[PDB]
Amino acid sequence: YECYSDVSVHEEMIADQVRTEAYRLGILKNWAALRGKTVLDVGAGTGILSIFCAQAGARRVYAVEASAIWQQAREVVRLNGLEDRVHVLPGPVETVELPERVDAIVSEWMGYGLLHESMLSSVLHARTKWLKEGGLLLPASAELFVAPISDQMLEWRLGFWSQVKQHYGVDMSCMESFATRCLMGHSEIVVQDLSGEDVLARPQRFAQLELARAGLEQELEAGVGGRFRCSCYGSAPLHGFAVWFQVTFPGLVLSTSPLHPATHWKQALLYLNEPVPVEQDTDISGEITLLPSPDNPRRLRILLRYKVGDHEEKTKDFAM
Amino acid sequence: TKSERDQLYYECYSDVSVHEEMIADQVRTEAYRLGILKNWAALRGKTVLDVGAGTGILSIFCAQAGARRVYAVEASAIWQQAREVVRLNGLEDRVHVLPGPVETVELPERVDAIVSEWMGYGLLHESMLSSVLHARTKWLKEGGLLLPASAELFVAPISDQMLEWRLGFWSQVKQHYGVDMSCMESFATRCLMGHSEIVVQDLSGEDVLARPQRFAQLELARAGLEQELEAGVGGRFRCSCYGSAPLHGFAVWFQVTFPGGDSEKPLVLSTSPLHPATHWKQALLYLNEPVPVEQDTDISGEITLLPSPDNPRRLRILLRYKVGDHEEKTKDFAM
Ligand SMILES: COC(=O)c1cc(O)c2cc(NC(=O)NCCCNC(=N)NC[C@H]3O[C@@H](n4cnc5c(N)ncnc54)[C@H](O)[C@@H]3O)ccc2c1
Ligand SMILES: COC(=O)c1cc(O)c2cc(NC(=O)NCCCNC(=N)NC[C@H]3O[C@@H](n4cnc5c(N)ncnc54)[C@H](O)[C@@H]3O)ccc2c1
Repeated sequence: YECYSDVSVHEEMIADQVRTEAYRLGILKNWAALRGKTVLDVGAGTGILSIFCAQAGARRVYAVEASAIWQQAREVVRLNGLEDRVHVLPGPVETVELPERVDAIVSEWMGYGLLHESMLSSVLHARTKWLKEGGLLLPASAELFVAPISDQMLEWRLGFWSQVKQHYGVDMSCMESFATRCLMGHSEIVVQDLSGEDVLARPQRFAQLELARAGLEQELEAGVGGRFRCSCYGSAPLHGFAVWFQVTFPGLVLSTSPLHPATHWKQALLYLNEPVPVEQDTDISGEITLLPSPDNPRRLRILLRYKVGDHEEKTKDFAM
Repeated sequence: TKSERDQLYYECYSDVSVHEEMIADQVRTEAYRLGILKNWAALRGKTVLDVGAGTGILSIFCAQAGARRVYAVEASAIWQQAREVVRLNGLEDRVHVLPGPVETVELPERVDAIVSEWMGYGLLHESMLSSVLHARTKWLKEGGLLLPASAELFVAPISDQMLEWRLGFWSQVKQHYGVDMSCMESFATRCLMGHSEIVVQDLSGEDVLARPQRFAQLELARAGLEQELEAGVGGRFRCSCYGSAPLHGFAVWFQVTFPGGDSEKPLVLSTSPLHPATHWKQALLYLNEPVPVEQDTDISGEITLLPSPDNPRRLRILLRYKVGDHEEKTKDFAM
């Protein structure tokens, strides 16, 4: 609340050009389906996505926002001359009273690793309560991807200590083992921007989330995930796995893949305890599950099961 | 709590990342290498205490400068890595890594010199200075050498171009996305400037609105500097603005000066925005909102660096300032 009552989080979101342009186009390209229709904007923030919906031809937009920024959104709507058809309503979408069920829901709800501190549950609540049967969901689905990685930045950080002798005339190569323990031997999910160079095998879709589904909400508690299998491109040190997501609008995709333009979500990196050598065509299989943490269900936990080539299957249990 | 804070600092400095950042700070690490090796005449055949030796690199520089013995005292678990580094370089007969706080370590004799990289953000946020002064009183010989010997504090008024971009962001949305959000400028200003937090951020020379002013100096050898720290380190300043600009506040930074070399041109490690960047950046003190100023507008005031009442190591800065003929104002900041 203090967070989304403050400008910084909203500036960061809008300044994510990939994100904001993708939502903009995802809405404006659905003009045929929004023309003369009503929309609920779940967690409307500053109101910018609600105004795109108006530009796409919506006859009415209900912009519901729980934090104090709703005051700024009301100002923005007025300043843009849309108070006749964009209505900012304060408070949680779970208690808000709309005058009618709506033809469409728009929302930007995704967190790091898709589900860390996300507002998905509020979007599903609004879907059940306020979306007419078969209504438009913008976006309508989320797809989760995994790929094994060789992280170039990690390699640079591990190899830093062997370059001190050249910078300052003091040998510190012995610190590589320690650096590896510190940077890989923890059980934290690391949020970091990867490059396409870092991807060691074809990315694998391992789960899908269909936001229209009644029951998705209770499904999340047991975990979202599934198996994967891939074959490595070439020789490299395997450092672990990257997890990322995309969301799909009814007909456009907003991707957070390392192979696509960077976004503020970056990727979620799952490091093994130490590098593992892989060669071309090394087979890697496993399972990834996104789970709520025991102490706080907003906090993301990822359980990783993996098998590299012939080696024994191993597991690592990560938390944000 | 103080126990929780001590544990967090221990875990931080037992981990690689903070040491990677410090050694990768070439401005910092080169300045200490040069300031030490420049003092070879004073260190040849002498004993050195390195307060908070980390991975040991500065203790090794002292050995390379000709010291006969270096005691490298390090409180966090990184002392084990320092031991390995010293052994790797063939120096463990001269450089002795000793675990624990310098306040309770035992050395076989008072030493000829102390070396330490103790500085925090805004100089005194979470710094090791109290530990260096403790070591000086307890282990430094009379007339011994302190490297660096002093710290100096500087201030300059700023028009922060990054801040202006953040404040103007909302007026720019319409050109990119077709939605007018100009009405959020006031909100953005209250959020970004109306707080009382010290902001640590890199500034550029272009952000500097008047000649920087030195407002305090700390001479590490002064037995009595400890009392000055609780009462507040600071001083007064006056500058004249270069040109028209929105005044956003003040930037505070430091330098440390090493003994030896040219008596009139000592070696200095600076964190000024006018000089190459360091990991310490600068400490920015924003006014509640921008103040228009003109060429030759006078700005004067007083800046005091203080301990936070509930954490002596959390930096508090008291700013008293007067812009032109405006009434004098005050703002109290904390890290
Ligand atoms: C009385 O209760 C409160 O005021 C409240 C309580 C919470 O637990 C919140 C927890 C929060 N955390 C997240 O949203 N984390 C997800 C990460 C991505 N976030 C995102 N892009 N959000 C966009 C906007 O959505 C609003 N928003 C969130 N939840 C609801 C809801 N149920 N009804 C209406 N608006 C809602 C937020 O205020 C943002 O402007 C945020 C706000 C919250 C507000
Ligand atoms: C058992 O350890 C604890 O309980 C503990 C408690 C603290 O309050 C600490 C508080 C800490 N905060 C700072 O270090 N702040 C200074 C600002 C920048 N950091 C820096 N340049 N430090 C260099 C190294 O110095 C070591 N170091 C710090 N204090 C002492 C001391 N009294 N004796 C010997 N070594 C010491 C550190 O472990 C670092 O490697 C760190 C560690 C700390 C450790």
